[PDB]
Amino acid sequence: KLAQQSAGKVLTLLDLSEVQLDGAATLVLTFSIPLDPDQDFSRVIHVVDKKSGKVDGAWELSDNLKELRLRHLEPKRDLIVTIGKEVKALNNATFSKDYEKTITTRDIQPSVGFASRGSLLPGKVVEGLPVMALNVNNVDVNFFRVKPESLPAFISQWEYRNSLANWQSDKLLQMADLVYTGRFDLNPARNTREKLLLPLGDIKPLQQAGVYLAVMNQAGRYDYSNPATLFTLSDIGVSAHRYHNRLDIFTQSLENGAAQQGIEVSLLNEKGQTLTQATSDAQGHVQLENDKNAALLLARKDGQTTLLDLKLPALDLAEFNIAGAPGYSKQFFMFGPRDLYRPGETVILNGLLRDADGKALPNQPIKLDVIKPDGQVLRSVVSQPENGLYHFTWPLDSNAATGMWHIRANTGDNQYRMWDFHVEDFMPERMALNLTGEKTPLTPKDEVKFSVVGYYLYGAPANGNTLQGQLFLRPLREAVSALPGFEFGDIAAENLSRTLDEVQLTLDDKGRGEVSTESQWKETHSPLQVIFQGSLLESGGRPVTRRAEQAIWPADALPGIRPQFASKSVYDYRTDSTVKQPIVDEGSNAAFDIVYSDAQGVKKAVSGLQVRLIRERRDYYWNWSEDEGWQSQFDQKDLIENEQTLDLKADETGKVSFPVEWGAYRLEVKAPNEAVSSVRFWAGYSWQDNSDGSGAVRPDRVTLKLDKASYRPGDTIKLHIAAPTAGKGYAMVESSEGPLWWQEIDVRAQGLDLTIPVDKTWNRHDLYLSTLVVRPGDKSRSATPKRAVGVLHLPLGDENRRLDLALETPAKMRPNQPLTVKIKASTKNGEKPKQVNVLVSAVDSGVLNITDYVTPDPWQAFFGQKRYGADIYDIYGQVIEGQGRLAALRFGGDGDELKRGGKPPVNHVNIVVQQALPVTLNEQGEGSVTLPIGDFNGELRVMAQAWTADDFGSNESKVIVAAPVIAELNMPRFMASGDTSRLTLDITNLTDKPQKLNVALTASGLLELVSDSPAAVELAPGVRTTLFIPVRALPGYGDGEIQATISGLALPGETVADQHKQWKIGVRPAFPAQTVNYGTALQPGETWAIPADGLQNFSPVTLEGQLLLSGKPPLNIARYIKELKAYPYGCLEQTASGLFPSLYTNAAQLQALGIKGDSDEKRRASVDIGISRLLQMQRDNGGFALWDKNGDEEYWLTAYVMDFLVRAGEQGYSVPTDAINRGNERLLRYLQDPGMMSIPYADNLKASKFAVQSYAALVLARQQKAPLGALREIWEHRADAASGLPLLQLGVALKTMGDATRGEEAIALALKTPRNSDERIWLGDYGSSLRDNALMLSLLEENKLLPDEQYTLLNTLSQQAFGERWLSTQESNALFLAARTIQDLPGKWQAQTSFSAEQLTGEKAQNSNLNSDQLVTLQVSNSGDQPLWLRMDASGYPQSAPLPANNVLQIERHILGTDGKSKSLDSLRSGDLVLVWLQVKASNSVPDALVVDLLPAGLELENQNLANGSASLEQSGGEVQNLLNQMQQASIKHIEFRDDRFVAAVAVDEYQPVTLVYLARAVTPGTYQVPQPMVESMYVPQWRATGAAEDLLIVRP
Repeated sequence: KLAQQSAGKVLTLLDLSEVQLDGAATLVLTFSIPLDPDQDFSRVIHVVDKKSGKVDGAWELSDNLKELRLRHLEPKRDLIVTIGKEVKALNNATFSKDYEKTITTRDIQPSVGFASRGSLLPGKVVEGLPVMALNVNNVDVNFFRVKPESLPAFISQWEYRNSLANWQSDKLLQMADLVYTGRFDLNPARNTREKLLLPLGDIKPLQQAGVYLAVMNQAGRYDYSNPATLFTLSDIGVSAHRYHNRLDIFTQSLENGAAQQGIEVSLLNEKGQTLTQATSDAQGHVQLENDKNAALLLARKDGQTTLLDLKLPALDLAEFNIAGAPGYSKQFFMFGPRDLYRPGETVILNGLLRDADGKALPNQPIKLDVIKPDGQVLRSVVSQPENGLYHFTWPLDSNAATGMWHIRANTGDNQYRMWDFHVEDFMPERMALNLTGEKTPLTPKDEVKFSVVGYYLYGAPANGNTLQGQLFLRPLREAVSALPGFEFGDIAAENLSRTLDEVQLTLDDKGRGEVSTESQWKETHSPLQVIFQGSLLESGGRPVTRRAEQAIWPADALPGIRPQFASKSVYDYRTDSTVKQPIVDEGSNAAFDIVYSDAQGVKKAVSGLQVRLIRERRDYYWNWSEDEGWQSQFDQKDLIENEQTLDLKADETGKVSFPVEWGAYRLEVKAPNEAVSSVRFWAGYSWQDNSDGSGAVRPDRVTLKLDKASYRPGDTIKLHIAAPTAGKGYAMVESSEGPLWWQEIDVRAQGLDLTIPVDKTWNRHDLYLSTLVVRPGDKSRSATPKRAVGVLHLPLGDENRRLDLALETPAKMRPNQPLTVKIKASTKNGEKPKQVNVLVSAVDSGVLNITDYVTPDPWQAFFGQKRYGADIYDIYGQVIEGQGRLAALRFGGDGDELKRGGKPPVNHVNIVVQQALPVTLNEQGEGSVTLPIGDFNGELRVMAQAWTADDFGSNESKVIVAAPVIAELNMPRFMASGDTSRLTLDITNLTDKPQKLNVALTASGLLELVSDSPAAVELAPGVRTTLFIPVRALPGYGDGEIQATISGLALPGETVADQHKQWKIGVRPAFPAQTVNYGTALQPGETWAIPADGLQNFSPVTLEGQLLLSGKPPLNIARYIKELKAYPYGCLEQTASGLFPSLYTNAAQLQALGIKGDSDEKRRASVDIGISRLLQMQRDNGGFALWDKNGDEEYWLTAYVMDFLVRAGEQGYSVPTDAINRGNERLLRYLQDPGMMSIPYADNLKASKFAVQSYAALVLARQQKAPLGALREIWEHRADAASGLPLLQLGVALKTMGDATRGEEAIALALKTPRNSDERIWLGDYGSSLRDNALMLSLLEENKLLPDEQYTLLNTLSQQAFGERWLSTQESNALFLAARTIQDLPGKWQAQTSFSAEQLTGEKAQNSNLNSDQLVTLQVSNSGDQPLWLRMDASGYPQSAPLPANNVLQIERHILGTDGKSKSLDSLRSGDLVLVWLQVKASNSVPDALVVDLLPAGLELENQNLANGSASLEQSGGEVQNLLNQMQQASIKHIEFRDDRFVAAVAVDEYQPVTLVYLARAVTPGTYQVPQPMVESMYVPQWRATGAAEDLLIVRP
């Protein structure tokens, strides 16, 4: 037998060692060859203990006969093993001599303990209590019964403490009580572990229901692995599950699991009150309509009782696939072009409401709300369905916070439909980078290589710059662009996709670098590519990412396969993303196109091609694990099905047709040069994904199976129950509104196949099969779970409902050309696409890739799987854990670092996106859509949704776009007037042939070329060049632009127009605009004339003026309008004050003043976006803040914004109710609780609180929401007022509420209490005597109060208003309302102006515009018989810098080096870093100070806040560090880093001068004017300063 194989082999004792065979220690002798069984081993192999003598026990040969054994060794005993010479092997081999081994047995101490630390699953006393034992004759045990009142705590304490074996403690024992104790005798086999079972049936207390805790006494030398254990023991039980407002109890006897009738079930709450009660039916079911606050169930029958804690968590179902949408009711589809966005971008959204079955429903409004990341609403709108398609479209504010924005929707079911969409800004690049590869594909033997070239845009090499990147290897299935749809390479090939190495290198002085890697695929039979995702890091660490593919062809020509059959968009939950994959009907032939094309795309002749049709197969099998648990493993196997020998000819496309059975398939073809190419395709709709258990059996429970992948109401289901063990229970199709099937008893043995007839009325996708069974085993042999549950989704959505959309777009297209998209809806058998609607759109792939955005699928949106509608609960043993469902991963979240870096200084990035209006397909289902693509270079993803009534569809297709030639100008973001700049026009030739370009440069607007346009420009392929374009900015504010028209190109076989690019940039004058404001009343015969010296400074090109004339004193509303409009900064008060003129003016009224402006629709839209801008500033408490939502509340400004919002609501503009409500609550808080307010900068707190209370009283009184008692209490403290304005507002507030007497007293007192003239006294009301007189004037005229005083107040206000040189936005607004009050005041007048021959005349005030020529010689005489008031407001930009000056405020600027030494502005090199040092002082406190420092052009701001200490370098100290420390002490209210200026709101202290610091970098070479540093109080304009500055700044290359 075995002796033959062992023949000729010498016998040898290979080993002698103790091993733990079974539970026993065992001596083992391992011989080299098998032994003879017949021999008496006791005669030949002695074993003698040194003390106790010869050891008992016969030897036991191994089945392999090479291992002798001796069980039940004594612990820690010395042993002498004498092996005899005469021992015989099966081949009659024998030892040459006797051997004497010695061995000391391991010191194995006796052990005893419970088999487990415990479990919550109920058992029976007959089952006994398991106990592992080893060499232990006894074990004392102390039983305990936990107090039910302490039960919830004890078990909780049992949960986190059970990790260690000795979890028992006195604190735990005190919550329990002793019931029995005593020693249990044991007789395990000697030196052998055994699972003994402690009897429990003679213990009387154990007969009673309850949880129990056994605790072994640890006396003696015995080891104790598990001293304590827990076990529940109870009788009657209940099982149930709820569906929102409904629940279905199932009572049953625990002895058999059979359903019991007549049990009474009460619904107790947390208070224990009985909300309801019901008796079980014959099937034991007890339906009840309980919603939330369900707590306890109380079953009772024949004295038996059982409670169920509903408050306990529902049984975990993570192992089950219960995931899905929660829209069981009406389904509002919400979809858009992209989930990613930028601040200032126009978010777009589309909606499609449908029923649960996806059927059409009558049109209804839907309330959309735009939530912010803080959770506060931004805006709310009542969306409407035009032609059955909802379409939101709103513009994000530039200042809007970055984060996870979402737009909730309300269909009226009060279940909001969240729609998350990313909103993040991006920093502009500042370094060019290039990663050139090879055009011709590499051989597999060839080393991969890439050339890197990076350089600064301002004109320097990236010397020493870090370059970090990654190298990826990917299959090149689409190696031939000339033959789209064809696939190349073996799909069956393994390791075609893996990371190579992490590139990281330093560029040389030239900035050049190389990236090379050795080939690791020399034996490849398939095309491959090595992507190089490099990144050129800045000194600040910001990287310029770039990619560079490199084709790798195994041979000069390769086989290529195409699938003619359409790829239907099968859904997959594995990626939560519908995607089209190739497929074909079972039993049908599969066509395929075959080619032998090269890289050029021309087809080469070939013969002997090996076209095989491999048939893929898979076999699932479950597998338990420790670190992984149970898993759904599967084995794959390939089997050849058929073979063919194709012989392609030159310029020919072969067409094979292989018949197909079912399941996964793979068609391969092998070229003679060992090239291989293959394409997988599935014969069934039941597509399988990786790590997806399409058909496998999980341990225990019920692995339900369906005979069909999908079902219809006319279809009959046949579920296959397969419980591990026999047990009664139930099965049913549960739904969100409740179960379909009710009772359904089941008694599985080793599997059962019940038939399920689906009803026709089931128009829902939320249906879910469910099963339960329980084993009544008297003795729990091999453990085995008692309860078992099986949930499975039931498919129902028909395939026919899907539309076969078929987009047709070119694979490639030129930039600035209109892409065409052909639509073709269809369906099998039907082929009747009636009135189909399609919504074509296109988005850049580089935007969608950041979030891996999926094309929306309406079919999945409606017919897709819904989430489980029930919540399981039962007293049976708790589910293990299930470890949770498997989860996908990418690379985590993004967009956090930019927040750390601060807000970007207005990026110029171009986000390509398009969405054409929805179109109706014709009778053939054919359609077309033309999208006008702009100047863009990259892949462009096209997407298209389609819909009718119940039919739905979706499709997508890539469209590459590439320009023949690249042309990128590099210019400063802005240019000051008179500045010169050296532009650099980059030009790249990516074409394979040289070009002779002709660049006709041109300029327009406030810009002018210095040099003549360049002549011919030769350009070799792959070569970039840089034209130099000197330029100069024309004087005055406005826009400038540079056009370029490259000509030539000369592309064979393709006519094309010459390139046309344009570059527009702003032109802001280096100095602030100056104004003159004359005004006087003329007696008849008198003549006024403008002083000659008043216009000497203004440049004629920028100068402009206005001349008002009236028979009564006037106000120049046009000036207030122009000033409110001209203000740039976005703080709240300035925003509202700038919003009022838009609110009360109209295009006719505006044109009448001679002012030019936007159309009324655009104006109202500006009012809307402005209201959103105001809502952006709102605090969470409903208050408002001056600069940011996180800032301190501004009460008076809160009432101000409340006033503008209310009056805007009076104008019909929409505002959210929640904001007005919270703000009214804030004003009411201002009225009822004055003392909570905090106004630290106020000198007179009582006057401030009185002003806030009064203005809030007015804003509330206008809404009729102000209580009379609060107004009276405020009236009691009338003395507190420091101005008459609050008294007047309080008087209107009193008179409005019917307290006419106190209100009349207040209005009377208000005109008799002038505001203090001392500007130093800060009230915090943002007011002045001018603003107060104007606002009081408007308040008087609006309520028709005291007409006699209105005239004197008007004459005074008119006398004081015109003469001011500077005005706060608040004063400009109050003067605007005051002028609006008097715009139609009668007053005849005549005049004889110098600019007109005809006499002027008017029944009312008139404002004629004037040019500078009219202004220089202006002269107005009063030809009338009555006095003639006149005003003259001119403005313009000075030709030269005004002399530096100061009033209260003081400021000075000091340019510095990075090392902190002084640095002259002249002879500044390009790319130089500089540290600007602003310094501010004041003779008085200036809480509302604003520091403005306009940048000279050629200097560009670094977007870093030095106050936070962030900087390009921290290594420097001394001169720089103390400055940063001083900036740290500054009370900065706000800061900004605009392209043209540095801004910093601050609260200057008289004894603590401010020290502002900021980085800047020279970029573009040229001469530049240098703006003077400026600082000014925002509401006390007279307090202001402008310091000295150098005349020029000469940047150099």
